[PDB]
Amino acid sequence: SHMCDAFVGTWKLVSSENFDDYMKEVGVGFATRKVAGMAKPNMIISVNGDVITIKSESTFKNTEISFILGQEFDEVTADDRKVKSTITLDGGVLVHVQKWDGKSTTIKRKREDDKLVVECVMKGVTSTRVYERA
Ligand SMILES: CCOC(=O)c1c(NC(=O)C2=C(C(=O)O)CCC2)sc2c1CCCC2
Repeated sequence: SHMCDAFVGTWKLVSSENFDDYMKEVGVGFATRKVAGMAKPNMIISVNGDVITIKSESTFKNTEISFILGQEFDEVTADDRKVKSTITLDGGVLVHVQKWDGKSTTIKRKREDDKLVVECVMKGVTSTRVYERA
């Protein structure tokens, strides 16, 4: 096993704060924000060797990334940004940096009690999204 084990599994979104504001700062347009903000995604995390997969599933849209820690990859985000992403495991927190158009956003995923807490930061604005096991 590995430490990245306490992330593996199926997680459901139980709360969100400031997500609309985070998406505004990212540059997401009105209609996409409205539809994206309604979603109640499940997050499915799995590991196979050095490859980590994170899926986000909702009735409206399903997305998936697979990656190796520290190794940059291409990502098309759920709002259709084409970004270059790097994910590292720093002090037990998955830290995901997305770069596009000279901009940057960082998404941190951490275990806290029985939750998986997702903190999304774009130029002063933080959104906190809390998941629990499905
Ligand atoms: C930033 C734009 O995000 C979206 O457009 C977006 C989501 N985004 C998320 O769920 C995000 C996170 C999460 O809880 O996994 C982390 C940051 C985005 S979930 C979803 C959409 C758009 C389509 C429906 C489902």
